[PDB]
Amino acid sequence: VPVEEYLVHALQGSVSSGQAHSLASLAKTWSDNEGVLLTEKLKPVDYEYREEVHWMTHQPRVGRGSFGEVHRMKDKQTGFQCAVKKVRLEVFRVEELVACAGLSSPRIVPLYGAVREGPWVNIFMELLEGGSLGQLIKQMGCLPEDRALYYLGQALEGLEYLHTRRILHGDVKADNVLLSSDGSRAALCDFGHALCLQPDGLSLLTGDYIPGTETHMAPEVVMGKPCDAKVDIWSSCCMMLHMLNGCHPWTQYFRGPLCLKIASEPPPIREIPPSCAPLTAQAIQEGLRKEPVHRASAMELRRKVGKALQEVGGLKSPWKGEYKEPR
Ligand SMILES: NC(=O)c1ccc2c(n1)-c1sccc1CCO2
Repeated sequence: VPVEEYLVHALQGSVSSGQAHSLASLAKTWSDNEGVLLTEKLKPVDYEYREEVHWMTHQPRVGRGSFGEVHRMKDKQTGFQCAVKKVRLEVFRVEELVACAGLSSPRIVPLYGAVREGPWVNIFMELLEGGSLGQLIKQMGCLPEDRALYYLGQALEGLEYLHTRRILHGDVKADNVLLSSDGSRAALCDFGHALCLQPDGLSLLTGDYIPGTETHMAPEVVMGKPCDAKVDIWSSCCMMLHMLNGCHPWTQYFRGPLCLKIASEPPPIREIPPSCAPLTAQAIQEGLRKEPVHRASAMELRRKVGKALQEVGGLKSPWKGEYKEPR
């Protein structure tokens, strides 16, 4: 599409306020200061939006996310607080912005814009004051069954929304589910591993791709086989096990590579706690089928998990409350 050219050149070299579609087109050229901000509350100043000039990170800089790359920040002009994820330009994948720009769902963290500055791509988004589901598991040890189901339910609604639009999330895990301040709303974040799937519907380990979290990789990812939206379902069920047990599946002592065991061993259904209700155990098993064609889709599993939650009397347990011992 060469008539983008003229629009994209107008965007280049500048930070502007604009719409999602413009950000996506600019981001395709990211393989000094430029980008698009999608909300009123972040404003460029004279064609620029520069760290520690127009926006500032919180003063004791601590960092969340796997690489401590996510920070709380404040626009200096407006005072509005939000989150920024820093990504190294040389590793930036176009899909991180092309897949999520223009999505609108309460199960997906809102994108506020992205700005390139030197060797950084700064991705701005809503600051969810409840923190991540990963932080919650760490803080509480492990989650009771009803709360685990509730959050898996919401993640699956997010995945239905993405899969319907031919978007594979690619790193579904507790760390990438963010929570409102009261714990009642969960939403998917981090599209660094996302992939746009073909019309047909249904490769991964080729070209510019960056693999997800290893303990959560489906067998077909690890075997180099063709990959589709079912990869996310496997991955969400490894998250469920993490919620219930307080640790990732496949964690336990062994030397040598874990990717071999995921290929060769049976699925980690033995880690399902014996005290789970039967529909909870059944659902996790249907999401953890080794062959993607035998695995539940997002829609199917979402219905089942909603039923499982009703089967245990609905969401009753406290938001935070009491430490539960893992293992
Ligand atoms: N936006 C927030 O409030 C927020 C808080 C904590 C986070 C994150 N986001 C993100 S964004 C992309 C990845 C991650 C990893 C989890 O750490």
